[PDB]
Amino acid sequence: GIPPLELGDCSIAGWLLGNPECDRLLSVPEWSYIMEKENPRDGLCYPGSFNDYEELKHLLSSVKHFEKVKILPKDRWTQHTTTGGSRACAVSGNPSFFRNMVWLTEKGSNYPVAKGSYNNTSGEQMLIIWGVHHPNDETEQRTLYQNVGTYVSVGTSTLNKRSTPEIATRPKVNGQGGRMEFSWTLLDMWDTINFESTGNLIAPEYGFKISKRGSSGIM
Ligand SMILES: *[C@@H]1O[C@H](CO)[C@@H](O)[C@H](O)[C@H]1NC(C)=O
Repeated sequence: GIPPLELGDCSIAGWLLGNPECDRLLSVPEWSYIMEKENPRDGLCYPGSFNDYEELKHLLSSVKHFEKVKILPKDRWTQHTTTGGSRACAVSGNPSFFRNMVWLTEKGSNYPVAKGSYNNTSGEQMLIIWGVHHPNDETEQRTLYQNVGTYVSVGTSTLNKRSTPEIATRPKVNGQGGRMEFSWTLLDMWDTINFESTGNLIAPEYGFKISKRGSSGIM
């Protein structure tokens, strides 16, 4: 009291993305510090990578509480399918997905340009994560996103990242040759994040407003 946040089997990635095995951590109160195991099992259910992961762990050492803000409600994506799930993130024998993320896919045999924006009027700096899906092959690319030749652009006043998916056969991990590469940014108060993609975007539905700052950290 104030108690630590013990992640148990969950990694910081699993917690923030909302790996379904980490559902116990969907809403957490203020903590004194964060306790993570040396090699947590529950991280990226759909396999992949997380850019600047150590730097995110260092930022979390100075955060003592988050408030999840619904920055991009799933219903806003009216021209895309948002129900996308995988057996890699299965819940009760059914395909599912990261709780805080949205897999945008083709709807009615079309993937029109996906655009979304959020103005940080939350009252504090906000951590936002998004992903890029790197399929296993061109057949997978066309099935999910209609065509080969796509991009994912994310921008703020301090960020300009415009990614191209890498289509490549890979050894199966968690039943998948595809990979999802996640990145993060800190959106300043009153700044706007803009998302634009012609395919392969794993959009956040939530952002994490930094509600309490303080020293102690991550064990
Ligand atoms: C974001 O919201 C703040 C509200 O205080 C406003 O000052 C600013 O104009 C907004 N950004 C845009 C792009 O409208």
